[PDB]
Amino acid sequence: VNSFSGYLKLTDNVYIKNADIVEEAKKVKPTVVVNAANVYLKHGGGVAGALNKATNNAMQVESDDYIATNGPLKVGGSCVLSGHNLAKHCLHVVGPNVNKGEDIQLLKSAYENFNQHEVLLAPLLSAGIFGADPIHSLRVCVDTVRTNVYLAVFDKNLYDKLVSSFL
Ligand SMILES: O=C(O)Cc1ccc(CNC(=O)c2ccnc3ccsc23)cc1
Repeated sequence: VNSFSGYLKLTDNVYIKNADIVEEAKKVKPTVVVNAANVYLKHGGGVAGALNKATNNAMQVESDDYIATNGPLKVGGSCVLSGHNLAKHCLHVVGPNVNKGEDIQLLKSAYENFNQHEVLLAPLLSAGIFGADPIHSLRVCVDTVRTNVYLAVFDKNLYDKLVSSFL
């Protein structure tokens, strides 16, 4: 038993809710919240900008030190950093950005990072401003992630569409 509430169960291990991932993280304080990161960990907008804003920019300060030491992530890759006031840890995962021409097949590689964590609160990778089809992203999630994932979908209209079209 865990503390996530109000989720619809899609499969053995995937759950979904219409929620703002920032407020969901603030209440649950999960072990892992996933950020929709880019390779530079520049958290300017979308999920990343909202998560970073909720940390009062501490996420960005930590991220800048990470990049200065390690260089950029790979598309499809990830790193574990602090969750600040939102979670124990933040798993920064880089899905392909269709608005940058990145290969959508890298979406499966991105979701594989979730398997290193037993339970996660996460957004749909490559959705929103990353320009992928959220329905495809949900399918890849279900077919790739084997650990327990609680998906937060900010847009109520989108949430209803993902549920109604789920196979
Ligand atoms: O919700 C988030 O977590 C981030 C986010 C993703 C997408 C949109 C735009 N809406 C849609 O793409 C959309 C809305 C309703 N039906 C469909 C069907 C195929 S796409 C689609 C806004 C926010």
